Amino acid sequence: SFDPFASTRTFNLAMTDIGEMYFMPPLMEALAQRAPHIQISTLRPNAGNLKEDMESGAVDLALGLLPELQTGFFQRRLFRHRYVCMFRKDHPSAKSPMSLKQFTELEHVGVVALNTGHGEVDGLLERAGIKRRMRLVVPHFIAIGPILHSTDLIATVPQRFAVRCEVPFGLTTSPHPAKLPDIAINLFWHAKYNRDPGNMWLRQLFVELFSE
Amino acid sequence: DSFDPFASTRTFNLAMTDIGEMYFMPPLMEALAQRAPHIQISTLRPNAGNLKEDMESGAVDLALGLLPELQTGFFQRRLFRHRYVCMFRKDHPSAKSPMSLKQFTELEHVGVVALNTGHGEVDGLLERAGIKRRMRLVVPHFIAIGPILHSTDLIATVPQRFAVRCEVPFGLTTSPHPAKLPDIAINLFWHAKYNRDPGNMWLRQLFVELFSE
Repeated sequence: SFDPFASTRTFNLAMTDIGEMYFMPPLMEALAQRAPHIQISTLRPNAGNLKEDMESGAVDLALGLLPELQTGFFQRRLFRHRYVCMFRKDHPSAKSPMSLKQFTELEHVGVVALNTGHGEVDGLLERAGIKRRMRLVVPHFIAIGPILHSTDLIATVPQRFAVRCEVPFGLTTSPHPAKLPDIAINLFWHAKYNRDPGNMWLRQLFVELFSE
Repeated sequence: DSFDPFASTRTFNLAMTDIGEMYFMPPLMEALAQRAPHIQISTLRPNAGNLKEDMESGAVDLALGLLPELQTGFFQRRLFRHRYVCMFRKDHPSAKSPMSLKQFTELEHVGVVALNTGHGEVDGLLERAGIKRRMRLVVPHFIAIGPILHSTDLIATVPQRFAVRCEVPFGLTTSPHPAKLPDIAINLFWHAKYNRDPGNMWLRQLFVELFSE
């Protein structure tokens, strides 16, 4: 059985940096009263062999868009968030909602976001004929907040990311002028642990906390 | 090979960590908008590929961080040293400053693995001092540390330059570290084959000017 309160067990959760920045604060909040003695540890999906690890029990849950997890895996879609345009509050030019015209007038900071749901936007936009001035290109999102705060660069980020960054770095978000598809976040677990007490508990909590 | 900042459309490739990226880029991009408007910057992880072979070939112009691996054939410039500190939210009910070594072991922690970096040697340093922290949460990198501390009572061991980028934005505060940890020497790197490369020298000196304490 599983006693969430008395549990000393450790859960290993695979997620991206966007998902980690979004899920972790609220989860650690909820676990404070529900499961004060358990331990959480996170990894990047790409960090190794997600497939083979979730199956052996090394990874308990995976989060994000993971087309590679098909056979042997259940998935419970949590929500969708769309792409927004982020720039600093007191930007001299930027307006909201930003027009597609100004979007290409301004300079950008682009996240490669290689091998995630967000690495797709770069080609989606260059195929749409939308040419940008990437003054800067970084692999991940850790510095997007600070960079937008000190410059006149604009960025295309997941709306969940802006949720965590708007107030802290004094930024404004705009509905994305481009026709960008929604990015779906799913809850993944292996069939082997479909009826494992612990796994059902944690994944039910994720649903309770983050399901739209 | 001539380099003219005002009209150059060149692309420099910079290797740095998540912390370095967060610390260096904002001031850098702010400076370039006024000095090198048309050049492009691209960052990568030092651990993502063959940094040595990349810097020799010229696919990577500069490297920032610890990088004890780069020795012969690499020029090196010190920028600054900074220490580890305890970071907790400003309205934390227990945490004080300076935090005692006793309280440090009674509060619940959020640890960063920081694998294959200097910041990943911390956990072992504390263990060997007999300090067994309550590791309630462990994450691979630093990105979420700010938000996590903002909404919890967890405390974190973090590089001072990182805490600086987080204190005001996330309503946090720091304490000098109760434990004996060394400080962190952040250096600038460039291969020998580009000591006389004007474009490389130029950007190189901008780092010295902007970042050397």
